[PDB]
Amino acid sequence: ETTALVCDNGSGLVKAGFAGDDAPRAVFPSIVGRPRHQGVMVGMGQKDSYVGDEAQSKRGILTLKYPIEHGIITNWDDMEKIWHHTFYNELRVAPEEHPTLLTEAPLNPKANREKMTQIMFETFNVPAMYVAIQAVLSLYASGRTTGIVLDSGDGVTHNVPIYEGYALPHAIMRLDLAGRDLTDYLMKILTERGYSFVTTAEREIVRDIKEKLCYVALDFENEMATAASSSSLEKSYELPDGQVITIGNERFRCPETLFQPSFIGMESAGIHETTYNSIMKCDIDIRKDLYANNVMSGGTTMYPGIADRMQKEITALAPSTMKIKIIAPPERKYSVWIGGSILASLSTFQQMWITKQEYDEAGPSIVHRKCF
Amino acid sequence: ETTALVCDNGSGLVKAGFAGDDAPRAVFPSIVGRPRHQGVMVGMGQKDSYVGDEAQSKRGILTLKYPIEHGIITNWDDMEKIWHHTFYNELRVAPEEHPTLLTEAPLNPKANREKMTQIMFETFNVPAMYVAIQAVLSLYASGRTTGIVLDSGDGVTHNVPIYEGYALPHAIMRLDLAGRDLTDYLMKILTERGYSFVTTAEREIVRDIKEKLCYVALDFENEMATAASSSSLEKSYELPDGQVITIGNERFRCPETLFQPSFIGMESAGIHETTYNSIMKCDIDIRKDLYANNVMSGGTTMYPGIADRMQKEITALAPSTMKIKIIAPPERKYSVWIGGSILASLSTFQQMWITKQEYDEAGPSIVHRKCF
Amino acid sequence: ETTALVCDNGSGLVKAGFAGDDAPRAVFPSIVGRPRHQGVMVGMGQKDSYVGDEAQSKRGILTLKYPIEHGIITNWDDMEKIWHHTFYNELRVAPEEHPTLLTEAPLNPKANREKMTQIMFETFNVPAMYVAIQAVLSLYASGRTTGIVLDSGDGVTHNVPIYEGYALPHAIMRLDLAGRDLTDYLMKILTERGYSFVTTAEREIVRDIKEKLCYVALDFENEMATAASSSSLEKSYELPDGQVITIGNERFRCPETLFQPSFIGMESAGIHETTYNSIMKCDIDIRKDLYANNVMSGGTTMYPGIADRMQKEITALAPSTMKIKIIAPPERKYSVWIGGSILASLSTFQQMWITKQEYDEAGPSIVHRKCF
Amino acid sequence: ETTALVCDNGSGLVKAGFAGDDAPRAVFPSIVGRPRHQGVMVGMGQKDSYVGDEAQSKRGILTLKYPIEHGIITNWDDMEKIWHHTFYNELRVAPEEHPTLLTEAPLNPKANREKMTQIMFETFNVPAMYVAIQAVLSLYASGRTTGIVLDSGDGVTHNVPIYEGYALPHAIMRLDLAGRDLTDYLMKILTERGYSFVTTAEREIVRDIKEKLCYVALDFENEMATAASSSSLEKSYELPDGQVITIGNERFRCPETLFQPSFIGMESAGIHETTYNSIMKCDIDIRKDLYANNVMSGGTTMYPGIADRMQKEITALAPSTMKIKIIAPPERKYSVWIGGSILASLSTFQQMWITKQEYDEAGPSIVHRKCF
Ligand SMILES: Nc1ncnc2c1ncn2[C@@H]1O[C@H](COP(=O)(O)OP(=O)(O)O)[C@@H](O)[C@H]1O
Ligand SMILES: Nc1ncnc2c1ncn2[C@@H]1O[C@H](COP(=O)(O)OP(=O)(O)O)[C@@H](O)[C@H]1O
Ligand SMILES: Nc1ncnc2c1ncn2[C@@H]1O[C@H](COP(=O)(O)OP(=O)(O)O)[C@@H](O)[C@H]1O
Ligand SMILES: Nc1ncnc2c1ncn2[C@@H]1O[C@H](COP(=O)(O)OP(=O)(O)O)[C@@H](O)[C@H]1O
Ligand SMILES: [Mg+2]
Ligand SMILES: [Mg+2]
Ligand SMILES: [Mg+2]
Ligand SMILES: [Mg+2]
Repeated sequence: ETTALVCDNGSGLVKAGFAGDDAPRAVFPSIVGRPRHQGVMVGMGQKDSYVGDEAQSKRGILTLKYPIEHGIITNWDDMEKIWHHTFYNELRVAPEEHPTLLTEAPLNPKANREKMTQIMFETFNVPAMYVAIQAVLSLYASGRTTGIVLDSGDGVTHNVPIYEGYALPHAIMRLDLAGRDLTDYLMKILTERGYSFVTTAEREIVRDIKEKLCYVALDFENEMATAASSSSLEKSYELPDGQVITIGNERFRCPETLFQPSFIGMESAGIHETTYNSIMKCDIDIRKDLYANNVMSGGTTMYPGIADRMQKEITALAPSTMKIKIIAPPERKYSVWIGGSILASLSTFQQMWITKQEYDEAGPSIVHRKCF
Repeated sequence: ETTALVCDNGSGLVKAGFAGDDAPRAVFPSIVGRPRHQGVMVGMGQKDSYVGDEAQSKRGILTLKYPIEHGIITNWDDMEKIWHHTFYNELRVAPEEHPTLLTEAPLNPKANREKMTQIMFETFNVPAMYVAIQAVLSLYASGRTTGIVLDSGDGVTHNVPIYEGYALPHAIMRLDLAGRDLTDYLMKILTERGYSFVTTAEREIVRDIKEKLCYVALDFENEMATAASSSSLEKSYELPDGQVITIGNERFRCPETLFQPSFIGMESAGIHETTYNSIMKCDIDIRKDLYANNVMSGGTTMYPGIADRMQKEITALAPSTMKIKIIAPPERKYSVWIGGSILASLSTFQQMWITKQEYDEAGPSIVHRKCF
Repeated sequence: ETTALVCDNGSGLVKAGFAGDDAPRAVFPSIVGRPRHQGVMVGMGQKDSYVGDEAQSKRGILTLKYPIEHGIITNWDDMEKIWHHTFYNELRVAPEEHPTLLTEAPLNPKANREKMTQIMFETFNVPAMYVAIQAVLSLYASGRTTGIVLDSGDGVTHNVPIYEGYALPHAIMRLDLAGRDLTDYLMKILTERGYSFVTTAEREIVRDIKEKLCYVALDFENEMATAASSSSLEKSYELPDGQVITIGNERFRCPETLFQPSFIGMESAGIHETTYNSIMKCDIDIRKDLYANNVMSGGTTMYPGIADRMQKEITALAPSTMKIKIIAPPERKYSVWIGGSILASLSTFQQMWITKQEYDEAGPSIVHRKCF
Repeated sequence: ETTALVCDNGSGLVKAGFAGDDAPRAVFPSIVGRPRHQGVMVGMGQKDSYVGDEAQSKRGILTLKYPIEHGIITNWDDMEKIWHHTFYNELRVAPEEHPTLLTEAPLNPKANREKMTQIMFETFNVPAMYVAIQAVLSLYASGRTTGIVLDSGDGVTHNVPIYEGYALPHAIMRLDLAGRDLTDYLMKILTERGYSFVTTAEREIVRDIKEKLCYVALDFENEMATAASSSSLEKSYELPDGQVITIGNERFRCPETLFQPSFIGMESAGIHETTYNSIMKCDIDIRKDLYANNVMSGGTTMYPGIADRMQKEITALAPSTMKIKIIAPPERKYSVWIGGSILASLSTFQQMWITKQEYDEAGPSIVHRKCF
């Protein structure tokens, strides 16, 4: 035992690797697919369930299901499939010899992390393991100790403020609007063009349309009006069956749901008011260094022109005398894993594991103690 | 028991052999002939009914009847004659010792296959037997597991799409236009030349004219116009009684019924639109590998220039960005039997038989379970 | 030009008249007779060939030949004689001034109608002409637009179904059994009584025996058994030379060939199964109004008791829930000409002619276009 | 101008009448039929296309096509024929003098309603017109202001929840399974009995079989097992040509597609889970009054025993502490038109029209404003 696995199971995409590297060696969608047709050939009981990209490669004949929804593991039997796939089929590593570092979102149910720990100890028998917080690990990546991290992933969007080492948990804001809810809204606003995507396979096509043609408009009604002369903004996409679709003002209406959650019928505030309300709940003296450090993480923060709209629209809320600075690293998509590969290689951390025997005498509630 | 019989009873031509060989050892027309004149000699009660080629050799004095029409066995007493002829007079094999593999078309009546099984168990007492699907066995021949098989035989034309082992039965398209309906249309369009074929014996002469002089025009009205200078296209045929007939633009009008079913007063679509409508009913992601694998089977797919017209006329329907590939093996006429000789020699299949005793306790509905 | 000639050249009897009248003014047998003995008087080169009733009046010294057989003109030089006789010697009309309306049977050779048109334009130089279909004109007579017409003439028997104006050409059934084949069978079954008719002159005597003493038995074996007490059914006929013949059960065996074509060694179905198979080839919704309209035409449908046997024996085939109605007009013998005298006097038809000049620039294939 | 036309063009059946009455004075199938045979009579260019019941009366010779599919008008030239037929040939009304009230399904393409408005103003020049939502008008009929309307018609099935006047558009669920897809599945499961319906005319026969012999089984496998003793459940139907067919367990397998969309190879949920998922997407406090008001509309909700299965199978999903009440009015088949005849006679609505001049200065996008 000299190296430690770092496994970030996001709600839509698993990223696993070794502690020490600057990039995960395994990045694959956290999907489990079951065949839904007959299978007339002789490969009948052959691969009764697929995981990873075989779930995505053969997705034309499968029902795809995500075991994680809103950062909460809803299907515990598929999560074991995905973990078994990561350890054995993707990293090619015996879990017996390496401590593992998992991550999860704040304000999750207590039973989620407990069952995580129980599975990791009593099924993979890892020597040690540690469950970190996804918004703390995004500061380890940026080499900071101060900032308010807005981590918008695939299931959950959370703002976490952190002063010089100290987190203020009474100002952590969680919101259940993320990338999957934008995929769902794009699937719905595309019907008014005539395109109908219903299957779970075509959901993965709309996700790819979104990751390629969607951007965040710096001003919404202004772009909505310049979309009336609907040729300077329409992009065309090529479906897998050769058909081409022409998406116009849906390119910025889909990510506007981040700033107008009323589009999908949610009574909440945008990610710009949730991050402002989180700074205004912190102490009056740290309030100035949180404006100057707005670290963004997760894939849903990779829309072209999201850091400019955040910077423009928080400045409209904050007092006009000090500066707002949105720090968007170019690799923020993996910014949670990088931090995990950092925290796990620090010598000062080598004593903050949870050892198998320590888990024995203390029970599955031992994981709740670890700095909460 | 070490070898298994493979008996493909098409609607117009029986092909039987042993599982393991690469060609059937028995290929004969599935006809039953009854004498229709007096018989003044002493061979009066001698061979009151003929089957096979004696039905075809002595066809000048017989009424010929096909027991199968449109893949449906309409005369159950003649089918037993044909089976008894295949087992005893053609393969020279006691059915008691060999399991048999029959085939039938999709979307047939349920009673057809049930009565098949009942006859094969309670009259020939085969040890085991299995009823496969004719469009799945055409992929076993081509060594594929993906493709849309267009199997045009003598009574039925069906498109069946099959992704990587899995069939999509909601897109199977059956059409009751096949080789016999083209023989009938050629018998009718030949009257405008003056030639009148009416008897069931002369039907078998028009079938031979069709199998020798008929082709599929790559463009219909273009060839129909180049047939006005009616000497560069007219072929002559020699009847059995020495007379010669001169067939001209009937050489491509007869197989055009496959692409224009309105010629025989049918409100349907050609085999090019039925195969396109079958791919467009499949899932959007498998839709690309079905264009690149259009396996053709059956004798009615042996007209010179049918794979080029299919490839040319599906490309006019599919999106212009990906390739259409019609895979026409040179022995596709037996492509359903070869597959049966393959599936029956696989060890993984040796447990998918239906044993006589298994048929006893379960009843004749046991055959409907077998992967449907 | 104000009136149009209507010339129906049947295969055995020409009926010509003027469009507008309700009966043809010229009805004569379509026979050409050549003298076959020496002619010792001085009228040597006097009338080297006879046509019409002089062919029939002087038939004791002539070889009689029909130029039309099975609705197909086999002797093109005698058909010109018959047409020249109709126009000049029977109607007494210059063809130059009147358009003509010819008729022919369905499913005839294409060259027949083309040569008809060529002769009528380049020999008689009619201004206009039109070639209609004999089974459509039988509905114009009955004032109907729906029904299945069974037109049994002297050479051909065809069933043609016609819904509300629209013909279904894929269900037209032609059969080459007609009145001449019944004359031939009566000539043969009369030998077992001892009477031998061989000459073409005595063929015209057997035809007259048939038209007077023959009927259709409502039940065949029943009448065949009541013919054993062979006095309640035997009728006597007086030959031209004063001899009397006694015909018994040949009175209903000759017309039974219409319902049992196996009598003359034909492998076909009766006129009752050919008309039932023609309705069952039509669409399922028009199938009900074709049972209720079975219009009969032609002379061969004038046997006493043929409409009752048709009505009785189709009812045995059709489902027992709806009614069969055989509509036998009392003048059906001319029912094809009446229709022609109707269609030719309709103003909506005056533009559907084929004008001499229109035939010039289009060629003899112009006549194939006319609603086929 | 004192009365207003109410024209509900469903995807399979047009219902038009006057605002104020309690029933439409015009109910006819929205079909356009083109003759597909020759037409040998003189009524050649006579009624080159039929609409309404002449499309259905003469359907034995026509190709029938629905201009609307899944609530989307696909053939804009036939929809004008159907509208011209409704106004002039069915209501006998000059459109110039009456405002009209059209309806359409939710989540349709934007261009559909725009082209509707454009045709109604620039072709029929109605003074005013209004396009309502089909699920709101079903509450006007029931005299309610609260409920979740499940409107299953011929092309589309939509759940729309409506609290006390306010609709929640983020929970509207549309599904493209409706009566036509059940007709298509019945056409397919009838082949295993031997009955083959292919034409568009026989599609209208299978629709009539479905509307008369089909019911919804309260428990599926239980009825499927009691269908093994297949005489206590088999009903016989009489085809138009007198033949009788015996339909057994297809009587409840066809409407089971509403609750098991996997039968036709759709990856969706039944109408019982789509209506439960729509209530669970609404706010937690209105959730109780939506269970107690499940208003059903459309013809596809007229199967015997559908309101009991819905009530039984939602109760299995909802919490067991409160009551589920399916409100199925006895005239729900017209429940969308009645509402239109109500909303159009309300004085508070007389100012919510779209006047011709108001459409002039605002363009065809004026219709999108009207409460969306
Ligand atoms: N380039 C991109 N532009 C917009 N959205 C993206 C992009 N890449 C990924 N996404 C969205 O981000 C999600 C993945 O983000 P990630 O942070 O990996 O989620 P998780 O934290 O659950 O692993 C995907 O669901 C996708 O919809
Ligand atoms: N060389 C050929 N060209 C065109 N048609 C052919 C040819 N050979 C056979 N056929 C047609 O194909 C039919 C036989 O096809 P096959 O696939 O053997 O039918 P089945 O599946 O019923 O056995 C015959 O009816 C014949 O009309
Ligand atoms: N009264 C009758 N009874 C039976 N057969 C008749 C009668 N009159 C004529 N025929 C037969 O019908 C034939 C004439 O029918 P017709 O319809 O005039 O023929 P075509 O259509 O060729 O003119 C004759 O050959 C004759 O044998
Ligand atoms: N009594 C019935 N039982 C079952 N289905 C019916 C019945 N009546 C009509 N239908 C089905 O409902 C459809 C008509 O429903 P309707 O609500 O009028 O459709 P639309 O909204 O398109 O007008 C028809 O296609 C028919 O298949
Ligand atoms: Mg994450
Ligand atoms: Mg075959
Ligand atoms: Mg005639
Ligand atoms: Mg409706």
